Amino acid sequence: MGIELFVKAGIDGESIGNCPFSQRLFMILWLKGVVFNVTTVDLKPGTHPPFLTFNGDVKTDVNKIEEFLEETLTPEKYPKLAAKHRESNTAGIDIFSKFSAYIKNTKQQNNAALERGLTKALKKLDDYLNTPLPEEIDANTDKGSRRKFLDGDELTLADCNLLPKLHVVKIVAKKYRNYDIPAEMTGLWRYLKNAYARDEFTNTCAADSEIELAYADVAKRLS
Repeated sequence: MGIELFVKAGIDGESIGNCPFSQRLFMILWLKGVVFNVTTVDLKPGTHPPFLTFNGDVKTDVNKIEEFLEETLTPEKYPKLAAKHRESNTAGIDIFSKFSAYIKNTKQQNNAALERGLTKALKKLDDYLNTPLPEEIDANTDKGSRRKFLDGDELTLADCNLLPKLHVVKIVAKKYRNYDIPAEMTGLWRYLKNAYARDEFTNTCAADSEIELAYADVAKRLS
């Protein structure tokens, strides 16, 4: 029967829509190397996408699905995707909610404090990406880390979670608040540059226009 992934449809009805949970499961299956089909849904159960077919059995809930896929598609045929360092699994965890509060606020009074909160949370992630892992420390003779992703030089489940959310942040905060992720965060930008160079991330992103239009009614203008 196989594996079929159902993701959110875009505004046009056909394209992949804005949904970080959809992109997360899409990336996991891609990175596992398993054979699968991906399909868009509009739901007009009730079941909200994403969800997946596994030999005909319906699996819902993104968090349970990740665990099922990581523990079912195992070595030796499939790569283990779990991060090795526990800290990779929480880095940048609060960014998406600090971004959500920043763009939904209507009061000009609170904008500065909300902007700082998003920036501070982004900075804590930048600090994690710059702190050398212990395997990095054992290979010189702290000079700053040069690893590509959260957990080291290969993509993990932690990246499949963070990267779609970071993509929404970057595009929406720029479009609706003219916010730029600060250039001085060299660690975080190295990470995004390495991710965007990977098909598994870039080719599972929704289009810029689609993401921006998806927030037309969620992002608010300041009073």
